[PDB]
Amino acid sequence: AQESPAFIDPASWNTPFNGIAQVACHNCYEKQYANTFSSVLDSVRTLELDFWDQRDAVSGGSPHHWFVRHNPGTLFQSGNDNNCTGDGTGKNDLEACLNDVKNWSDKHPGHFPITLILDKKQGWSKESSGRTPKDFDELVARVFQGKLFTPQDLATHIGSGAGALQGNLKGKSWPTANDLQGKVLLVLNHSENQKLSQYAEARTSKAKVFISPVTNGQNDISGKVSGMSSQSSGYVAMNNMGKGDKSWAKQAFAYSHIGRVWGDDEVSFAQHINQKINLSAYYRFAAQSAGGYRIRPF
Ligand SMILES: [Ca+2]
Repeated sequence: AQESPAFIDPASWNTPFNGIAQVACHNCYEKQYANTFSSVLDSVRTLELDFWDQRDAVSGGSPHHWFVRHNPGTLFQSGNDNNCTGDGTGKNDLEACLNDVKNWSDKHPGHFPITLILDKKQGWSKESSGRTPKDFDELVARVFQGKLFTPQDLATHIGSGAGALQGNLKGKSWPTANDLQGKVLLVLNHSENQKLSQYAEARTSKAKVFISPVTNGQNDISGKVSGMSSQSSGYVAMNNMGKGDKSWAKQAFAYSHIGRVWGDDEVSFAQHINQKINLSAYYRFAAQSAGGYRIRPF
């Protein structure tokens, strides 16, 4: 039984995922934007977590653990400042926030696929510190288990190697929202494409997470991506654009890469749909809609 909340246009279900436009949150883990992280799923199906290795900028990390907060430092002695389960006791870490999504998914069989933007704020560790790309994949896999849909799954769907998604996606359809019912898609962002390139080089076709580089030219979609190796560029199936770079969403769309645009809150959802944006990130997500919908086909 496919879910039927009013904000989903039912035409979405038989549309390839790359042909669907969504209202997404921007930084909805912050208390100012929602009372609980779980509540965000009352309004949208694309969420975001900002995650840190250390308790402040320089200290306090532990293996196989990351903190969730906006700023390099917080007055909360826990190193967490967010609306996930544990908010009020300091136990509201990345794993807790991921578990909020997992638990919501278990309670809503047949849900529209959930996309989580994981906005990484520090560099990767080496093996001894327990926060490598492999450790990150192990965490997300432990939490979500078989809920995940990964780059290799997409590559199989389109008949490509995962390291040739970049160009082989052009002209192809992702699975439909119906095909993806009950699934979770994880996306890695960082201000520096080098950290995405480090992730992809480490994980290759085993990656649990889609990389989505900062995009401000054609080459960041289909060429040697700024800040990345050739190898890492080939795994790109998603692209991340700030407001000033949103014209590139039309080329993400052309390449069947999932484009996200953030920072463009004064522009309507309907306008963003005309601009071929898959994921339009809004701080005030519940206030956005087009003809009553927050998810609809282009
Ligand atoms: Ca963010």
